[PDB]
Amino acid sequence: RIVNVKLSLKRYEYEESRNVEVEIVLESGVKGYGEASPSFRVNGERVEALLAIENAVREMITGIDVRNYARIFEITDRLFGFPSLKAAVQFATLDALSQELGTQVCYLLGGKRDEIETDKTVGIDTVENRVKEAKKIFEEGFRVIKIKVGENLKEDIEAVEEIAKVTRGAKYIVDANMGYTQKEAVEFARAVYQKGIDIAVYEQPVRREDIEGLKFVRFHSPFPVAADESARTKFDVMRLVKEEAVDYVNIKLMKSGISDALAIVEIAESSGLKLMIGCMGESSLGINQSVHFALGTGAFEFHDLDSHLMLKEEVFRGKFIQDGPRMRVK
Amino acid sequence: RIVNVKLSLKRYEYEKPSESRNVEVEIVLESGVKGYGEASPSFRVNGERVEALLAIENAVREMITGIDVRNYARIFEITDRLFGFPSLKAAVQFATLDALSQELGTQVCYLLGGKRDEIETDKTVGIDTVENRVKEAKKIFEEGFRVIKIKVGENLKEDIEAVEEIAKVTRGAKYIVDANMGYTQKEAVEFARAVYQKGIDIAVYEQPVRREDIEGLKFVRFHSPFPVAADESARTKFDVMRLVKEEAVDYVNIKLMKSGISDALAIVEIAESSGLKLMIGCMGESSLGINQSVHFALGTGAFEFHDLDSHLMLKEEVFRGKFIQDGPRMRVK
Amino acid sequence: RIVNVKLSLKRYEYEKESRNVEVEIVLESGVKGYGEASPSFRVNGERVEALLAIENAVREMITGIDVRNYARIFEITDRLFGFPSLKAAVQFATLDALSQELGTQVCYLLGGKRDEIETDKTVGIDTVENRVKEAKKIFEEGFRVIKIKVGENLKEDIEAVEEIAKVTRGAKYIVDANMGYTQKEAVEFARAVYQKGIDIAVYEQPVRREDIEGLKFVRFHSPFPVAADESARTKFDVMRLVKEEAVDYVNIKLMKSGISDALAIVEIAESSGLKLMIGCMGESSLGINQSVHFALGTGAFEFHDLDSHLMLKEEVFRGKFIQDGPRMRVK
Amino acid sequence: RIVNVKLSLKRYEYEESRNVEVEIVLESGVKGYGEASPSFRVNGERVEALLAIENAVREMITGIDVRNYARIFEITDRLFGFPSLKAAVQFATLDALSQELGTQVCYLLGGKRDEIETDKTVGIDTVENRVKEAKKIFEEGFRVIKIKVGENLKEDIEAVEEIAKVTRGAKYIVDANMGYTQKEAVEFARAVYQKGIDIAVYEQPVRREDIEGLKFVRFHSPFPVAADESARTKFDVMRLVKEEAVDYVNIKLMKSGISDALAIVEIAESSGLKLMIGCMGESSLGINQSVHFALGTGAFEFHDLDSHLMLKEEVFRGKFIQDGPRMRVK
Amino acid sequence: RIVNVKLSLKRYEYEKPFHITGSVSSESRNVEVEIVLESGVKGYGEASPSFRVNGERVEALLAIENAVREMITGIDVRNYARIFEITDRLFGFPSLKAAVQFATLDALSQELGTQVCYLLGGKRDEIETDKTVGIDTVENRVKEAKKIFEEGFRVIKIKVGENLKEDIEAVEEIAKVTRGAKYIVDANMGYTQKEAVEFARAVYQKGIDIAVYEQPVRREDIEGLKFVRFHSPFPVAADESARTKFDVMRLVKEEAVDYVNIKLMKSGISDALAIVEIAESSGLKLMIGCMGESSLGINQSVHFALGTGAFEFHDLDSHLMLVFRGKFIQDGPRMRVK
Amino acid sequence: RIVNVKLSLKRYEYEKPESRNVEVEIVLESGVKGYGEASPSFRVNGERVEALLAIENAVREMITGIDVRNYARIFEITDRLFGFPSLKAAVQFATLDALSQELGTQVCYLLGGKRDEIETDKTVGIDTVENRVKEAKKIFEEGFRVIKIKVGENLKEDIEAVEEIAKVTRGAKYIVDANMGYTQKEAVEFARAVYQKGIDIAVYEQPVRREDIEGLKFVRFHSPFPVAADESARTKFDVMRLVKEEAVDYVNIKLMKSGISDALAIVEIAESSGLKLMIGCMGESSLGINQSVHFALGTGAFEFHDLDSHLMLKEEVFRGKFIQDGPRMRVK
Ligand SMILES: [Mg+2]
Ligand SMILES: [Mg+2]
Ligand SMILES: [Mg+2]
Ligand SMILES: [Mg+2]
Ligand SMILES: [Mg+2]
Ligand SMILES: [Mg+2]
Repeated sequence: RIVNVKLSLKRYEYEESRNVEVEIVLESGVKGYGEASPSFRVNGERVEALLAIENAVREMITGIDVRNYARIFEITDRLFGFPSLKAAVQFATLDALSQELGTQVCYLLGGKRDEIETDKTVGIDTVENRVKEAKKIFEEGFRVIKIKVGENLKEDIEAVEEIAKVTRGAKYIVDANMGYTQKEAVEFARAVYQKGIDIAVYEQPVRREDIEGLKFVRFHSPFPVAADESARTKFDVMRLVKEEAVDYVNIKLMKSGISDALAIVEIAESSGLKLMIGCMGESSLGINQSVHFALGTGAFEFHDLDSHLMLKEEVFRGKFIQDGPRMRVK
Repeated sequence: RIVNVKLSLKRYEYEKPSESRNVEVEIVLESGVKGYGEASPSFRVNGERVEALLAIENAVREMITGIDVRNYARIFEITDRLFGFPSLKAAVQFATLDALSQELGTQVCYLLGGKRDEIETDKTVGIDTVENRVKEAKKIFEEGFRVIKIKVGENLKEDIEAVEEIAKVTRGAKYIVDANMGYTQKEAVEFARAVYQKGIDIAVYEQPVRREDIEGLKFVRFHSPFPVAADESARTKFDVMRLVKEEAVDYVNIKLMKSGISDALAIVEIAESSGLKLMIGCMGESSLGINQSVHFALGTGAFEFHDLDSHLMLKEEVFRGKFIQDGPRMRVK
Repeated sequence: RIVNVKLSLKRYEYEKESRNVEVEIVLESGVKGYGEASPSFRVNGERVEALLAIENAVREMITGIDVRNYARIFEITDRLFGFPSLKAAVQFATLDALSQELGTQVCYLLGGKRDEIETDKTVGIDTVENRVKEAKKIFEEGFRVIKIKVGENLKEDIEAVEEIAKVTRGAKYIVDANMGYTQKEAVEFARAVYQKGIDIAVYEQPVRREDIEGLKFVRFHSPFPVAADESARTKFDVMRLVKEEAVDYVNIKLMKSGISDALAIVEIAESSGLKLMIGCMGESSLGINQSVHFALGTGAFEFHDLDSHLMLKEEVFRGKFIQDGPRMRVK
Repeated sequence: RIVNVKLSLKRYEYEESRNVEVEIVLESGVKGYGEASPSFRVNGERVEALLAIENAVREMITGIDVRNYARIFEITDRLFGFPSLKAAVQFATLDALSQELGTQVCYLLGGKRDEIETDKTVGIDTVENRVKEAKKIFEEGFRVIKIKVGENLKEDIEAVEEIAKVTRGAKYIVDANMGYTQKEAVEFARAVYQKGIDIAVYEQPVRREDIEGLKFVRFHSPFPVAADESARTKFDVMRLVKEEAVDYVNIKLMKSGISDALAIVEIAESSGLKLMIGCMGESSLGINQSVHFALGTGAFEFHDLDSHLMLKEEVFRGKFIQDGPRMRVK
Repeated sequence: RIVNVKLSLKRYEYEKPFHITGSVSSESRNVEVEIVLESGVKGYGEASPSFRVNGERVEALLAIENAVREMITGIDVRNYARIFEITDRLFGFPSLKAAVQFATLDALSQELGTQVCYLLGGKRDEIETDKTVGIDTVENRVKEAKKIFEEGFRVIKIKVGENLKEDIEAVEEIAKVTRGAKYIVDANMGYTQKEAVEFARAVYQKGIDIAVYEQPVRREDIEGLKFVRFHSPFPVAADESARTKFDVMRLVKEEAVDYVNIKLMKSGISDALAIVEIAESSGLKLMIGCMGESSLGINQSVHFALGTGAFEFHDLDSHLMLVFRGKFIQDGPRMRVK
Repeated sequence: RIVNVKLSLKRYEYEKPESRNVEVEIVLESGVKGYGEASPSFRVNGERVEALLAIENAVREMITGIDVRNYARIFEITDRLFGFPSLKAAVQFATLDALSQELGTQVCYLLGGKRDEIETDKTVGIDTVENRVKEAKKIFEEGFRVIKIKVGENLKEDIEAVEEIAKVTRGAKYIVDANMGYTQKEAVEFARAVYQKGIDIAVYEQPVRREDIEGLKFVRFHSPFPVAADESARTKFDVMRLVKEEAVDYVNIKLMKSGISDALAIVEIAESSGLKLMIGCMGESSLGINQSVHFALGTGAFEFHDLDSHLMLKEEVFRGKFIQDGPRMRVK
């Protein structure tokens, strides 16, 4: 049984990310840990707001045995306004449970895979700095490169071409972050396509509420279209599946929590949907949540878990092994 | 890691017509821990024959031997290939969790969520004479069961009469009606309407039309005042996704013998993500077989109703389930 | 009336082993009808040992029934939906026996629509060099319809098709991706091959069997007719594909549908603008005989992919038909 | 092989039905017989027109071996404007074929059933006269009674109630022959239903082109709804299925011929559709066509094959046994 | 009031055998209809039946004279709507239905001292018809198109459907020797959906424009018509799939086509009028065709097209493929009211 | 050929709770004069009688010089007056009125001459249930066997009004027009209530708002009586939409909404889709109702006729080219 719950502000400098770490302590002395990396843009969350409800969170789950984690999951699903916190508390519960069970979270989730590979992101910058970053990334061993676009169609097309030139042999994931209209999103795909470049996953090119737009882009795009911001809850995904809107759903524990993340996996594998997993601004201890999730369920074609690689940490705090673009368990 | 897998034929005698031939699954790990599952095949629903299950023992052994149970998801994926032998898929998958839970120092229900500590099953009133049907009902009600499953589907007029008569002698109980695909769309609706006008309430109206008639399920759902469930029409997670997309039913009756543990877990998530209600049923499982569903139901806590009485219909000298049976209720120790 | 039904394992060796179950139906008149079940674990979930194990149940199901009431035998055997290949074997053996008592052949009993059919031959997955070699040999043997298996590597598959096309000018092509492509990959494949100026007569099951919307998506974008194979096992599957307007073609396999559902699928197809092709699993000459009579009798197929017996080693031919190069006729 | 084929006007006095009998003669001496009972209202046919194309029919199939009957079927499908003749020639072909095979048509078609039961029809007349036909029919042993309605909703309802009272124990098939509007059709069913009367099959209450009307009635009717005039060809039936318009299809060889009838049976059994088989004005030789079709396929829940019972023939010319309301093979 | 109706068989020989997908004809056996009124006025119509399209046979049309006579004798033509309603029962003899309904308007307009086209609205004074290029070797098709072009025809209908490869070729070659002309391509149900789309794409790629792509797939394949409509850069028309006003309402509901080719021989005057109203109420374009009408028969469609003025294109050349007996002015490819 | 077209205001006094119409006279060079009447509707068509009169010159310039034998040309041109449907109707009919004269016949015959007689209903306006039953009884006494009942402002009293009217008019059929006054739920309750009282309604007209097509369809599904579109069916395009959406059982055609042009189209659309039809009116005087009488007689397309506006007005001299015999209309 949980005896106490603690939330703590943890700041990480890039190369700042304000997260909230969750610590759950059991009667047995075991301690579980999770990390909430909130998003105002995606979830409408504010870190100060997450910190203000520490007592309510404590009260919601204190006294519940982690062996009845499904009860903790149902209760924390009520924190739909604080999804990143939902994620952290649910994972910390499993982290604690897997310790009392003498195993790891990934195995608790099925231990499907022993290794996964993450991409690294080439953010928005001048075409020059972009390509320069792509080369650096490619050099470090990354063979899946995430390219951010969305605010300048013509320049975005040019950037992808230039990046492809200096990274032949790698696959590309393009995230337009809701910056394009339907017609622009289609034009982006076609232009890239005519240059002989292939995009493994074309992420959320239109507005989050524009489900028909996603469907429209999916139909004309020669590349697989993914929903990210349009896919926060299991209910959003069921709607996406019913409207036959996308080829992929990009799961983020920060949007869905563990509970919804698990449902989305089942729904996807039951409807021909492909999956990729992403992140927000998690540090090593937070990315750990996604690593175990991706390793145990083994449900993802691609993994975009590089946020911890953009932060400075005195010491590694994840319960996994980071080896180049690869992650494994021990 | 799994070092051995054994399939064994096991017969159980009923009380009223006759026999249930299940295939028991034993998995042995290098640690010495042993996990057990039971396949209760169905020719009518799954197209399976017990002799057929027994014959592919070496194949099953070959499929999972050498795999560590902590990587149960690998075993689950490999066994999903046994879609032609779903009852065996279930037995192997649960046997795997039975073994894994022991090595983790817990029970399967907790591994699945530990949502609930107790569930209640119904008791079945098979098709017979109105008098005999009412006799069964009274006995069942007398035994403490407050949820009674009534089988119908062969004679609309009599089925309507039977339900009414059963209701009279079991006031205070809830009813689940399973037509087992025996009615046409119009008959199914008439059955619902007739019972309704008699002031009787049906908690779950199970598969009144043929399994391939999804449009029929939806038709009956629309006109029926009672919740309509898919049973034979819902064997895999894919069947259920289709039912959801077609808005065909209010309920899905999950049976591990149809879906295996893998698809069952998938169905639970799909249901809770689409406004679908769930009940869990069974085939001809013995106490050790019903154990599989008891832990699944307790752990997930996903079902409104439980139709797990197959073991109470059979004869067994010694109880072999890893759970407590207290009257209509079931819990874990 | 049927006096006995026997199931027996039959092993056949490949040129470069197919284990089937032969079915013999014995009539009180002395007449014997034969069928063959070539099970598929991947498509039907069947295992050869499981089929052999239900011999008694199968014999019990139809012994004593007069073959002139074959519709009763068909209905009863439809219950073997978990053993479709056996369903097919028993049903065809019933027709083989019946036609002998009627003084005719199965193909005529089924309409006798055509007197000759042509089958393709397959170029399996292998290095491009070996693929081109198989093709050249097959082409030289006179085959003018060539089936190309793909699905594991999009880039290489497009390449393989082009190379095969280069050395088989004059042949028509059927590509079977066996559920290996995603919807986008399936569309890209067709577009790439099209841009090469290559024509594909039938593009078979590019996506997973449960992905009906995928089939339809590919159907919409593909410049070549798209077929359902794994997605079309029963007549109910076909009705669903028709209602969904998912495909241009249905590849019928007796091992998936049995004779009963196959007859239904033919009528559903000709009643809905759907075209057909007939395929096989690993049937020996006696087994493929079942499909040859069905194709000749109904005359329902644009294409025939019945080359399984040509890949096996057989002491003596056991088909009740004439094999003349890529062509099959009735004698 | 067919050496000759001839059409012959055959008139039958009621208790007049003008049919066209088809005789096919094979080189082996075997002769096959069929009968076309045309319908101007349903098929647009005129008996004089059928007779005038005799030469065209002979030239279409002469020389073809009946063992290649599927070729004859495809050629005769071109006679879609003379469906009754299509049925006759196609059956005559099977009749001759079965003889050369030493068996019967019903066995050629599957031999599923050894006996079938037909209803008897209560025609349009005063309410009092309808009740008299009903009693007379019930007395004769018929337990399935087809009641024709459609000209007066008000009296049609009364007629049905009155007929029910004097025929307790019988099942009823009501054929509105397209006489009701969608709303009148629904009211009819509701009214009858409130009187505790059950209708096993409610046949074509609205106009033939009104597929949506049939679907509307189907939805509100507590009784199964059947398409008759709306289902002539296998293509009409595929459309009815795609639209989910009816519960039943009433097949008539005079509308579909043998080829389409076989197709409709398959389509129906593959879509949850129930079937019944009816007739036009066939004599015993023509009803014989449907009897063998119904016995062989065994596809029908109900049989409305009583036209030959409404006519007078000194010599029974069917190749079956009529035993009260039952028909069997010998 | 109609006092008598008489049918008669008249045969017309084509200049050369006419070949279309799965069909060749070198003769046209039509049934002429003569209606005589109590006033002495005589109205004329012509039925050019079609076995392939309507399932009709000329011998069968002749055999029902008494039935037609029985249906309308005694009715005043000024009550033409009653005659129209009654004759709609001849749905199995649509060409005869057409002939009788037109003969009725022909007689009525005489008693009113006007012409049929005016009774129908008198919308246009002139219409232009195309000329057809039947199926043959590529050389002959070009030669035929060449001849047609020099005769003044600027709308050329090309038959295709038996060989995709050669059809694409024939169309390209014809376009080279007929620059300035518009083209109508009729596949008469010869192609599969994929083949029909490919045909249009190949022609389009060659820079050739097709004003009307007529019935590429089978008549019952409505979804196919829609599939082709979606991918085809050219307007797609229903011909064989559009016989009755009900067929067209279905085509509209399913958004299957851009055009409907109306032929009086398929719909008669009644359904044809209904089809015009349905089309103009749903964004559907129309063209009017024919079967094997002689000049007296084609006169029926000329008056219909002139009066309603509802058609973008006119394929009224059957009488040209065969003394003038029409009631209009034939001027090269132009038809005018007298 | 038309040599002039003139519009003139005509006022007609009602008997009980004035109708201001615009009469159209078309003059041909032959001396023949064709007449039509535009009875505008602000509520339905958004028209205002003063606006109709103001565009006389535009109307004249649009068709002057055209021969009426080319009437389809005149119909096409006048379709541009979609903002003045009533005038469109009057000009189109007046054209046919002049044409039939030159051809020595009548408009009904030019439109097919399908029927020689039609029967109209008479309307019971909204008032106290007491005056309601009063009007109905009187109407019934005059021989009318089809009675149109106005409702829509008060569900409870409307249901009451109908039951009371039904009791004092046994043998008559009823048409109920809610004139868009009910919500979907209220519209369905009205039909059910009346149905439960064993009363039958032949045509249940436009229960909900004009743009609520989904509403019409919802009422259609639950109503045991045929539902008709009136305000939602003004143009042929409106009807095609109703047909495509499967929204109603009936369409109530009014020449004042559609003109002759769209009216002929709606008839063909209806007969090609299983849609039944009824024909209504606005406030036409005898000369105006003449237009719909010929249309109804000629086309013979209507199950019911609601042409009583001229019976509600006061005219010393009948001005229709037809015969008004009690509730029946025939031509001579
Ligand atoms: Mg994103
Ligand atoms: Mg059940
Ligand atoms: Mg395949
Ligand atoms: Mg009937
Ligand atoms: Mg054409
Ligand atoms: Mg109104």
